[PDB]
Amino acid sequence: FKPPPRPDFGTSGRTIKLQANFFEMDIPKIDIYHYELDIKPEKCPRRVNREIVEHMVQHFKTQIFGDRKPVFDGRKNLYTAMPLPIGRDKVELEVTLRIFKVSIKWVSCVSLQALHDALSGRLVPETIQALDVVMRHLPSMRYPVGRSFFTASSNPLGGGREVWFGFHQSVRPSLWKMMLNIDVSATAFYKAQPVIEFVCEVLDFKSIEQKPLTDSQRVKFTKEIKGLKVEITRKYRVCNVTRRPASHQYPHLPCLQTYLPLEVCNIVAGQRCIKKLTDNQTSTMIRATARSAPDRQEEISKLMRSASFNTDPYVREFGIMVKDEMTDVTGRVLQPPSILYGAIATPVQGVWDMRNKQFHTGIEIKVWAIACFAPQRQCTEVHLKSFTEQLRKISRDAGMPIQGQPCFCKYAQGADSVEPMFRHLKNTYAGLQLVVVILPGKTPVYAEVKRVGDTVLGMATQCVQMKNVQRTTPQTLSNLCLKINVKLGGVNNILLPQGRPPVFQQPVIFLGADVTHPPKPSIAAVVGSMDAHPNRYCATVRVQQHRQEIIQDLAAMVRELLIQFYKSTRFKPTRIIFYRAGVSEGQFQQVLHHELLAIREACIKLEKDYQPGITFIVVQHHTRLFCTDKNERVGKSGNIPAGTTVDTKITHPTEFDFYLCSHAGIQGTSRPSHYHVLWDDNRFSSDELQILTYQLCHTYVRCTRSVSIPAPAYYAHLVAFRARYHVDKEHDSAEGSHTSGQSNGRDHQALAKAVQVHQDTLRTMYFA
RNA sequence: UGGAAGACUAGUGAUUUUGUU
RNA sequence: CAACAAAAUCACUAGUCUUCCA
Ligand SMILES: [Mg+2]
Repeated sequence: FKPPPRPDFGTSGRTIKLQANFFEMDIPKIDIYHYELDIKPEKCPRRVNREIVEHMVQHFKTQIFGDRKPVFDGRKNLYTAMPLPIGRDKVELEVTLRIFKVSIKWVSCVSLQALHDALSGRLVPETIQALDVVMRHLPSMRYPVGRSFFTASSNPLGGGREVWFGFHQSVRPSLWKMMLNIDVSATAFYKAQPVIEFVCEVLDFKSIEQKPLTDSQRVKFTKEIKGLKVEITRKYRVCNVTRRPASHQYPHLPCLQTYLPLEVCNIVAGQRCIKKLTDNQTSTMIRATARSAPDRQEEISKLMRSASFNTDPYVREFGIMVKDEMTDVTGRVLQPPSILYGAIATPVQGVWDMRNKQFHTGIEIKVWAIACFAPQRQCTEVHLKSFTEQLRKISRDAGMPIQGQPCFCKYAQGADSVEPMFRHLKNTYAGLQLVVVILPGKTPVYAEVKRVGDTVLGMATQCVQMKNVQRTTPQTLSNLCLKINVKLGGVNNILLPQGRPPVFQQPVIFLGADVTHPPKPSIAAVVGSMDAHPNRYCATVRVQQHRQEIIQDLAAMVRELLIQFYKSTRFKPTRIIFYRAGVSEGQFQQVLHHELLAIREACIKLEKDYQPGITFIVVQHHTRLFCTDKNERVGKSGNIPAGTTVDTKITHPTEFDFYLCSHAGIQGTSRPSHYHVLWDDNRFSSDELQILTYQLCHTYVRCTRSVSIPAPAYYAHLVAFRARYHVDKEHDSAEGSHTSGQSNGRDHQALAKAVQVHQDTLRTMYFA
């Protein structure tokens, strides 16, 4: 039903001063008059319409507009701080800049007093849209493309191109009052200048002084220059650039198309590079624009102050004022869970290592095989011997002792060759635990391998690149053994028992789920814990409707996971925690209605009188956050430290939600995960639930580092990814076609039974 | 397919306005 | 008050490039 109110703002963790790129407000309570306008010819651009409106205000200033500074959305909506005399008869005018006709009609008055009332009641709308239209009308003229301010910055990229900068804007509500926000997002420009400069810089001869050019020198300038307007050093447009020079079509060089020389013509300035560029030009701007988090905060702080909207009367007509400094917040660092190995590790900065640490319950690998598909000359038997030696060494060091040589090794080619050999393997060796596979590149047979590995034969198929075999390193094989161990039913590590909050002091199951869509089936996966720590997650998966977000068959999946938990522990979980990734903000009211009830239904199916406490959470932008203290800047990227939580001055004013930056920022500016708590029967405090959501980011087995979202969610994502790798035989066959519309039901049932993982594989974390 | 993460291109959904019902 | 089409914003999802990790 209704999502719960915020129980409290929390107290646990460190204290850090933090800065969000939002901006404070003044928001006067005046009523802005809003009118509707019709402009002919309607096909003209919005910027041309705004220019026509300005020209009409200037031309008809005597009796119609006066000194007013109206703001126009571009097509229909116009706004003013004072009423116009046009109310409410037919008003039409003409403008000549190239001749246009316009009309004006008054609409209504958007009251900011209603905005103030909604800010402290009526739990807020025409008001926000009108404010968004008003707040960036004039600056958008400085950008026709875009609706944001620009700076007239110079920086030659290549082939006659340059870079000019500008930042995009937004306005969102928050506690007390609204908040404007700015984020730097720039573009690129094709250079405009005299054609002599094009011959010098772009053609790049020995000097200005040449001849009918070859392909490369021509394409350096002739191909790039197409698309720009030109004038006399007479407005014209470039429609073609000919390989044949002006003499055959400095006329002896390649010319532009009517034709123009290269000595008395200047390209028109102010034209942004509209066209999408070649692959080589994608990194030409990153050569001079690769920047980190401080090189976004500093740039925003410089440019917003350089704009200085408060100083100009032309935007102070409405009286709206925005503070220069960006928003200040207080953040808290959640403590990390100590990870216990069969050795206690602290996830320091969201990273820990397997140095002198072994798995909690290792698996003794006795009978194991290798199925190589790389070329024999490129991957010889000595390479396989070296890979075997390093794999055995790393597995021995990790508490998963691989014993002796592999019992089987054969070279093979073709995708269909995996199925017989593996069958023969399980026919010729009993107790075959591990089945290593070697594949070069993105070959399709990998999918076939997993289609033999998990679905039908039930063997722990592990795959590795040819380059990794040729270039084995300790880290690669360590991370590979980390998933080989859980593929064989082992347990890598467990959360420390005493370091967990009271939610863990009773039997509890931590469900998680995710859904992935095609680039036909939409795969929804649900994972559930199987022990009290937990580390071992059983997985269920269902193909469902195209692009559907709702997990249609969640009740049966939760029933299966609860049955497995009861059989594994002979106890019923008194609490249920259900994470849910992949949900859009517009669907929460539906999701909270549906999936929660289904979970309850599963409990009703497990036992008549069974009633645990369910917690329903959803995990998810432009809401960048940066440090304020110089000492708190971490690493090369300078991102906020891992585990920081923010739940004040930028989040929802009433509902329970919080931003959490669980993962460390390798590059750029990290996007914190926004956890919106949609339901809480257990009535967790902010501290306990935030600590739980942060600690479940460290039960992830595929690597020893903190992940962005909790392990129950990304495990469902991995299960869906593996199920995608698991049966579309229309593409596999030479041809595929049938009566679509009903036969896709047959394909759906086929996918359902194909993704039904084998029993030997069902009881272990194959999805690693 | 050793693992994690942030820049561009494209699909689904929620909302304000406009046109139709 | 709801659906379809257009503009804008927002959130997810997918692809192409790109950075780091013993
Ligand atoms: Mg996902």
